[PDB]
Amino acid sequence: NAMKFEAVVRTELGKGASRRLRLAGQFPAVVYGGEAAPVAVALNHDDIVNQMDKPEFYEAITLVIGGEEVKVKPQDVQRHAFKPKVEHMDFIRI
Amino acid sequence: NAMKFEAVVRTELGKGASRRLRLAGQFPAVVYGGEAAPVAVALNHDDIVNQMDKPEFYEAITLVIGGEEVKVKPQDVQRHAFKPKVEHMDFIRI
Amino acid sequence: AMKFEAVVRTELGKGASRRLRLAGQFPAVVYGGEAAPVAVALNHDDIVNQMDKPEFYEAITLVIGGEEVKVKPQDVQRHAFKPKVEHMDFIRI
Amino acid sequence: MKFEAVVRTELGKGASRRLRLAGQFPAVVYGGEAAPVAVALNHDDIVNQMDKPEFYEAITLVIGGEEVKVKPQDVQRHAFKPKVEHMDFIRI
Repeated sequence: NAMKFEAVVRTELGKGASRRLRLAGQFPAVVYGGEAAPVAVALNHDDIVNQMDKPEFYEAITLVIGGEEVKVKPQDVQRHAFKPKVEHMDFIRI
Repeated sequence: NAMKFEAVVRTELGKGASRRLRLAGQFPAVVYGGEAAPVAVALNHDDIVNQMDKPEFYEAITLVIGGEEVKVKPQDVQRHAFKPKVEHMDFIRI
Repeated sequence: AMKFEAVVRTELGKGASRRLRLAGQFPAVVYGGEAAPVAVALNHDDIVNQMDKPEFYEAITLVIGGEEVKVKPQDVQRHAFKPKVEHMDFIRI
Repeated sequence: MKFEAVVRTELGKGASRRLRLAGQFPAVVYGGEAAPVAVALNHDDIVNQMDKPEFYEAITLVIGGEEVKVKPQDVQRHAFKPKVEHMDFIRI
């Protein structure tokens, strides 16, 4: 049950909602497929990321959405799942 | 040579300008210090990252700003722990 | 100005993508928000002619399925031997 | 939302203790075309607004009489205490 992650249904989706999650150690995600409508969730960033080097992570994981367990599979959609290391840097003259 | 990086002087600030650099494999930077005016520059992301493992990088590197070589020193780069980052994922129900 | 008409792609094969690029098009994908990912096709020259304006990287509108979807350019894939945009990612805002 | 930012004139242990005494925490403002500046912000004033999405959209730091539009870039909370140790703000 190590591949079992708690998912929180997102309330805010406007400006700064994603940045808010990041500073709270989270990141936004979308759960879809089937007859049920898509559900926007928030997952623990470092907890999810630490499993993304395991082959079975891309096979099947479990998201606990509001108590109910939901089996999902990550989709290869975005070109680069991992984002740039450096966003800004300061340099001092020596 | 290895610690020699091309620095393009930024002319466009404001909203969207930083994302534009990111989509071109670059990131915004500021060169300050001494008793001269600060200058906004753009650097190649991977070129810098591929040198951030070497101790010399944190001692002294050279930035080519407008054709002239400027000896600078990176500031507070090691402040935050560096980890793989994700800002979005897609999951399908199985 | 920053509003572009998008065509939903139903054929997602490698062949279909090249057939787009062969006629002023290029494949793109839209994801994020509270909706499932959507594969679309955009007019090449129309998009490219606006990628010099910094507000293109601020916020643009894609008309998908008769609906206006506010997105940001998330990724840009360019040709190795040509000045053509091969593929793009757009994230919803 | 506007927050009062005081440009720090002293650094170190004693300087930090005086900030923790005035109900303030150390913060850094960088980005744009200006040098990074170390500032001091009211702890409770900032923390009580970090539950609003507007705080992460755009806030204004009043630095030296100048209104500086910024975004909260990074945050450091205590190891087990419900308070903020340090924050980073990027200029927008």
